[PDB]
Amino acid sequence: TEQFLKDNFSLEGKVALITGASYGIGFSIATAFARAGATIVFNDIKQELVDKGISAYKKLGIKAHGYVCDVTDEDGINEMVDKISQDVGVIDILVNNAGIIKRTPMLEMSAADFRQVIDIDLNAPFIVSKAVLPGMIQKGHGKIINICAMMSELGRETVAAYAAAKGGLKMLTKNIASEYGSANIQCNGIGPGYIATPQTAPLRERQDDGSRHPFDQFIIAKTPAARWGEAEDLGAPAIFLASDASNFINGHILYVDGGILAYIGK
Amino acid sequence: TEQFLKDNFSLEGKVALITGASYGIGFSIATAFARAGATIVFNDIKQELVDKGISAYKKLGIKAHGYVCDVTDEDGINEMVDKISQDVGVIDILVNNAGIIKRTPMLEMSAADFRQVIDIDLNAPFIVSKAVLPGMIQKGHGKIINICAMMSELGRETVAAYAAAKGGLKMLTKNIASEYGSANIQCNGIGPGYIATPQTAPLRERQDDGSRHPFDQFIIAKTPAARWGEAEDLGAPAIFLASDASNFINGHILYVDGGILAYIGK
Amino acid sequence: TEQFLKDNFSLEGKVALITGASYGIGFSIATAFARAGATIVFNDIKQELVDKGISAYKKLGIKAHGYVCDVTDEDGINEMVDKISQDVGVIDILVNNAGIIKRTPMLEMSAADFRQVIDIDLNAPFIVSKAVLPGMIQKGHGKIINICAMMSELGRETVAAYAAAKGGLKMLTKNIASEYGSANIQCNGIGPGYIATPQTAPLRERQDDGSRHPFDQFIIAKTPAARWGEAEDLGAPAIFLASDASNFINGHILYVDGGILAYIGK
Amino acid sequence: TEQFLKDNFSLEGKVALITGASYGIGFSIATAFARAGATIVFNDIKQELVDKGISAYKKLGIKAHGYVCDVTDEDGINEMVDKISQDVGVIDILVNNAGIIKRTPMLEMSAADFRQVIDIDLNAPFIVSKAVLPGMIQKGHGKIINICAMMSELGRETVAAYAAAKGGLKMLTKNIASEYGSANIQCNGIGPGYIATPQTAPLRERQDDGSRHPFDQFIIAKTPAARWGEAEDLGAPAIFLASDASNFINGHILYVDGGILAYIGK
Repeated sequence: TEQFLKDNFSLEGKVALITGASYGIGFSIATAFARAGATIVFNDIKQELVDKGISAYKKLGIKAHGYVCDVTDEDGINEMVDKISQDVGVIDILVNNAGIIKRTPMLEMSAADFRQVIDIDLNAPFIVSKAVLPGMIQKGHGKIINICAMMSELGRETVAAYAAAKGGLKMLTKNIASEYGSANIQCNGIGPGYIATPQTAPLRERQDDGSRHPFDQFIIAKTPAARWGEAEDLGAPAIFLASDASNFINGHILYVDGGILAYIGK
Repeated sequence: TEQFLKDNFSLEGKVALITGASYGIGFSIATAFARAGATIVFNDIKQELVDKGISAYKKLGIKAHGYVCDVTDEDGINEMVDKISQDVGVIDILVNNAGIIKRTPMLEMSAADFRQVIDIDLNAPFIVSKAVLPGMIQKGHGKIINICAMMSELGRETVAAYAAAKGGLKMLTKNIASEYGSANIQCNGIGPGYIATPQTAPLRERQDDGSRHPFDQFIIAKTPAARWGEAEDLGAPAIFLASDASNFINGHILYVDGGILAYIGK
Repeated sequence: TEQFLKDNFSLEGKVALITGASYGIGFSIATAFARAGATIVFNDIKQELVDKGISAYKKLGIKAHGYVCDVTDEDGINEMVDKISQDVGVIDILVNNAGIIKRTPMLEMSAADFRQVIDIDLNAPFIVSKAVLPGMIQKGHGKIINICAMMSELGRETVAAYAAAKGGLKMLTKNIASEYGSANIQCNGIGPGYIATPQTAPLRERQDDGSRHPFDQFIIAKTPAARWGEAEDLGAPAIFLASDASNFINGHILYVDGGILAYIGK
Repeated sequence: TEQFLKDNFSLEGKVALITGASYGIGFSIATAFARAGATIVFNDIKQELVDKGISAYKKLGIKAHGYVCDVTDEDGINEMVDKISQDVGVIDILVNNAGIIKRTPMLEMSAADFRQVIDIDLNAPFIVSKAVLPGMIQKGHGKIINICAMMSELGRETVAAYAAAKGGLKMLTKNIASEYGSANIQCNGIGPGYIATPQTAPLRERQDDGSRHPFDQFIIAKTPAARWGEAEDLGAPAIFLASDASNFINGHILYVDGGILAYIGK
């Protein structure tokens, strides 16, 4: 049964690009990919982080390829993509792990600032997808996986309209699946729930009487799983989405939330 | 055909409580109600606003009943409710127009602050509903209308978990409809789109070359209606929800958005 | 307050085409329209029905214009449309009330039969919409209302794929709203619940012991409204959708179901 | 990387009950489970089928345990369950593969017939779930997987109300996930698309000119994947749902549809 499990879930002989994965969530997702036989490629805006990245991967026994590129840089990404496509080879899997916009109150930011985020920052994951599609098509099999922002992510300002950008993960997932599914590309999403991170570690701090932090207690009650998400919880689900096992799954958002959205359906 | 239009859409001889409606959106919704024959009752946390309220209604030729109550005040609301029920009579229609929480970054606020918002602030619309149900049931017909925050509302911090409170409009709408529909109560919601307010008037400011503000231009492109919402757009829809015309409609969210959510469905 | 109620909800000086409305549901919807000041136009495949139609309308004190056309007839509908546009004038409101396909088991029907239903029968409401859009646009205001099949409709065979036709109400609603909302056309739907009809009157028959029919009892328990829908329940909601009151509502499915879909959300 | 792939996706030392899986879909799902190290248990209403079952499994090199039970038989299932729990041991995984009701037109069937389907036939998957929960809880880990009827399944009569039964997969999935997620049970669903079966093989028959059957051609156009589903496509997805890899996934419907639902979202 080793061969069966390998046939369906293995990522052997496949190049996987996971944007931003020099730490945190993208990182532990790439970690899981590597451990399933994938070749890891990732990026970040500045060199120091990339290095910290590779070091961190190495300590786990992973040879990662790390580049310096802004995901929002149009020409930059394309260069990074075909540069990967020689140094490392054809990208089989793209994990869009994009977000965390410069948090400037929508009334403080100038027209210049809007023009930027609307035209560039929000189109990032589309740019990166567009950059890697021609290859995947050539080779006859692609996996593009879009990771929605986790429900843990604090400080996000709700902007309903931004869901209508051509970038923007729920939209993008569905259009790429529709337009490019027939060239054997599967585009899907991960919807992470309340994933514990050091950022939200205060919201778990035990009280002076040793009772649970109020918010921590809310999350536990309202999550049927009765516990926070851990980054590791997204690992396997993401392989599944990157492996032959999900080849007839397209345009679907997989929610890794301990069933909280389902509790919101009673 | 005057009698027909009156039979289905009139709000004559019906008491309507619209929380917070001393200005802005709740105000223009109450304005429309009055003009359809309703009796207006509203509240606010402090007296000066209530007065400004009544003045504003009067100038339009509307006698409004204005009380001073915090929507979040448990005992306060109940008092306000039966006090209305003698001075003005049985509340037929409740318009929950609740939101705009003290915008303190979720990492700055203490456990005390969370304990408050989780247990009190988020349960407000449930408290106010609970306070007015026994009457509506007695009389044999209720309308509770929950107004989701408009897509125009800036500074809202996304907190997926808060949708699971028993207050919280999408949840509350569905439970009240389910539990109390058989006592002839119809609970539904309005989902306002990008409604122009003086707050977001900067986002409409014409540029130095006389071209459209970038964000303003986004909203127009992505809204099939090709224009922002105006408060007046919610008036009639809300009567409809408060009138005999919607008596076999329950647990439904009516979106007044110029079809932007539908564009997000391509 | 007569003028207010008229301004928002009246259908005066507006031509309304309601396909099939020579009896039943479309009929009582047209009945309500007329009573709100609309001019009624309707059709059917054969003359005898049309006549029965007009007679039925007349007895209620309504002058209806009745034509003979197959909704599926491409060239036929266009003729019927501009023929209406002279004899009666510009169609302001289109109510697509389309469905009830020849119930032949999907394995009994030949390729000829499929070719027909896929290419013609399912595109009907799109054909009729397409036929009336140029006028509505000219005049600067349209209402196209698509009436989903009621949950009462027995014998419907589930064919998930048919939702992907360009006809087909949920799809059509969203595309027309998106493409033509900016020419001030509002396209929306009614989703009728369990509407009592003489067809399903057996499912309400009291038992020999005077207890409720099992199915009748199911519907009452699972509908929060605790009763079946009546055709009349769709009347006002449909005006609302046809009146100035819903002008900033587009691409939305209004469910008139006594809150059963909401009970299915607990 | 064999140990990693085994840790997350293996079904070793786990008992899997897949109702009805003596042929067809449940069968190929069990086939895949076995090949991932699971122990297969299945049932059917009559002995001959069970035998045909075991034979079919054996030829593939699988020792299956086959019982005779009606899924709808209340007392019968419980017996079958604890009987399995000694002869085979604790059921770790339940795959509800329930449906295909006696297709009698809803107007032909008596109150007796309704009383049956409403109270018994529709509660089946709930009965079987209820029967296997106490064990899974004891052992500290359960997987209950509900397989929605495939979009391929012809002759299904649409009965919106039946979604409100406590059996009934979309409802059941969400309630079990909510109530029992905190005892470490993960309940989820598979939503199969247009899965090719010998039943619908006529709908794929090439025409006398060698062109594609009209319906076959529709499915290919409207499915972004551009091809029908095969039973094998549900195999891995179902393991994923049965394995440690999906432990923080609860109350979720996984659609294995080649992205057709997503095309219905444009």
